[PDB]
Amino acid sequence: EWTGDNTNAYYSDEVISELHVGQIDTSPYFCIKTVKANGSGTPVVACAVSKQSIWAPSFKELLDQARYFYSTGQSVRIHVQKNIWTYPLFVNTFSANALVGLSSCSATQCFGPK
Amino acid sequence: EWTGDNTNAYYSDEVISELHVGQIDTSPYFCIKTVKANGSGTPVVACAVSKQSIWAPSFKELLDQARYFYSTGQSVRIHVQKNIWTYPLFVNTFSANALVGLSSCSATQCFGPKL
Amino acid sequence: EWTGDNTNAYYSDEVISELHVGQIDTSPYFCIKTVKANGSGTPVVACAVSKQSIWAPSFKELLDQARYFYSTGQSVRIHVQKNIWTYPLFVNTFSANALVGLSSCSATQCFGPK
Amino acid sequence: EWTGDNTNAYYSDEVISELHVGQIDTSPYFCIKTVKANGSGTPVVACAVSKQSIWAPSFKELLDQARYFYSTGQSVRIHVQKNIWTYPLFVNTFSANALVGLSSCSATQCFGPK
Amino acid sequence: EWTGDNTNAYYSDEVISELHVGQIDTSPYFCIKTVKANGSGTPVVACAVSKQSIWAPSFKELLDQARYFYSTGQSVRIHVQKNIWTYPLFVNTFSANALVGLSSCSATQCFGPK
Ligand SMILES: CC(=O)N[C@H]1[C@H]([C@H](O)[C@H](O)CO)O[C@@](O[C@H](CO)[C@@H](O)[C@@H]2O[C@@](O[C@@H]3[C@@H](O)[C@H](O)O[C@H](CO)[C@@H]3O)(C(=O)O)C[C@H](O)[C@H]2NC(C)=O)(C(=O)O)C[C@@H]1O
Ligand SMILES: CC(=O)N[C@H]1[C@H]([C@H](O)[C@H](O)CO)O[C@@](O[C@H](CO)[C@@H](O)[C@@H]2O[C@@](O[C@@H]3[C@@H](O)[C@H](O)O[C@H](CO)[C@@H]3O)(C(=O)O)C[C@H](O)[C@H]2NC(C)=O)(C(=O)O)C[C@@H]1O
Repeated sequence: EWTGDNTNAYYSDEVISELHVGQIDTSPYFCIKTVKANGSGTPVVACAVSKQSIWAPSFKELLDQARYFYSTGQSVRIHVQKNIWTYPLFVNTFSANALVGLSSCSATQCFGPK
Repeated sequence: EWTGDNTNAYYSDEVISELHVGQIDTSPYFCIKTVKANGSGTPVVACAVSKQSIWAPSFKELLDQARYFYSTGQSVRIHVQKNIWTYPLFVNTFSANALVGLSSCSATQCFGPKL
Repeated sequence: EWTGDNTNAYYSDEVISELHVGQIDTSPYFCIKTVKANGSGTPVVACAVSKQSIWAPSFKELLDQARYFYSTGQSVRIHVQKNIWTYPLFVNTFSANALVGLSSCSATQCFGPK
Repeated sequence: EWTGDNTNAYYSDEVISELHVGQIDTSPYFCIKTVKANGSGTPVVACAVSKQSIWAPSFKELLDQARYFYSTGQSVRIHVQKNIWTYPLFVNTFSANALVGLSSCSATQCFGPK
Repeated sequence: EWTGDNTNAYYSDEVISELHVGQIDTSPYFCIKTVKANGSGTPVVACAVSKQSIWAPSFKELLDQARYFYSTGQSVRIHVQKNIWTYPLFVNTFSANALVGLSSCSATQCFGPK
């Protein structure tokens, strides 16, 4: 598996606009909401769950990176795998998107798979 | 269990106004106090205690997050489960509320579960 | 045991003014010095030692929190247990106080046991 | 093995211009892009991958240090070992360079093996 | 053993001017260079190696503290134990000094053993 798999979706020139931390089924988790830096379009919501999905090993690193980018408000590319979370109220509140990557973005390109 | 279970209480548009760190019964713990950003209502107090309650696994992540939201002073939704801490002096000083989640807020919403 | 036990001692309206990190007997440790925000009184010194005393489990969290308040320079209440550390040169250099808690203080009250 | 082995390569007076965090084959990883402080030259890309390659033990420290240097934008020397990552799409997106060290380049020169 | 043993050396009113992070023999390490706040005398170079020396258990705490002091630029007392590291290229690049402690300094005295 890889962040950059073409079966994963990504969204460039985004800003992390919201951050949530909580717990589900004995596992800490977090979610982020991202929006286009220019405000156009629909927000992306994605979550990471410490002990769930093939992406569990990256939980700490993505949490830290989300916090960092959230603190700077800089443009990023967000990478997700769709249809991963399955608890219905959790998906309703957030989404089924698993967060699988974050890339810094310049004016012209983003530093990550495309 | 889940932060967003409807058996948990939550309070929107709060600012973390105080922070305490200590130890009880072999466990490091932290407590926070929050007040409505607009001045209304009653302060909320909640604590997380390492290795204690069903919420133990999120202690570290919640501590870090509390420290962050505290440092920025931004508006948040605080999620608690009531009547969890039972040590009477501790409860009297702080509360029985376990801290089970923290959500950033916008002008119209907070990014987390609600009823 | 609890930070708020009345057999512990606390001091309000203080600022963490100094910070030291080292090692003793295979254990990392840190110490802090606090002084009254208003310049009155006598400094408080306390240490925490990674694998020593009943307070060992809180070492990391106390260190992080000491660092936090030290960086903000805000008014705090420091909670100690007296006469814990016993290595004479160590005590001479710092004190026998074990650091057992830290509370933020507003102008008229502190958020912690009293 | 050592960061300073002459079989490794390094580049001085660089600035970390981009940062990416992801996961590949069960491992969180990060990549950085660096460019000359004065704008010349060709970018340098390097990655560190958790629990992969002989440089795995330093993953956390290198991640933290990359973040630090990325946040300040200060001049640095980046140390790599070439031809370590083999996953082809990953290499095409980033590079095969393992990140093996980071040095500040402040006053006299770069503070690290040369 | 202790940071404050009289068989250790220390240097007061030093500013951390350089920072390096890398790996040697499967072990992360960092090194710092410090100079007198008034720019007199000779720089001090000291390293900490995870998994090596008796000071190994304090590695993370020292790295963290070095980073902090390095970012503030404040004057500190550096505690070292001499003649510890043995790999000649390493010693030649850096020094044989093991970092054993870091103390904040007021205008008149440092908060550490002397
Ligand atoms: C180990 C111990 O004895 N801890 C005490 C601690 C200690 O006496 C001093 O902090 C050491 O300097 O004091 C604690 O209570 C203080 C007393 O100073 C607070 O009530 C604090 O008091 C202030 O006004 C005081 C008077 O109350 C006192 O009688 O006289 C002094 C002058 O010598 C002051 O005028 C003060 O110190 O400014 C008012 C201030 O608002 C009070 N702080 C708070 C948070 O309410 C303490 O440090 O909390 C009690 C502790 O058990
Ligand atoms: C993998 C590899 O080749 N690593 C080299 C590295 C590399 O060639 C370049 O960094 C790629 O851009 O270069 C290293 O050595 C550099 C040379 O650039 C230092 O000597 C650096 O050189 C400066 O002046 C140089 C000349 O010395 C050189 O011959 O030609 C260039 C022309 O562009 C410059 O005029 C410079 O680049 O500014 C002087 C500067 O002070 C030097 N920096 C330091 C820290 O000494 C390197 O990047 O360290 C060597 C490495 O092995």
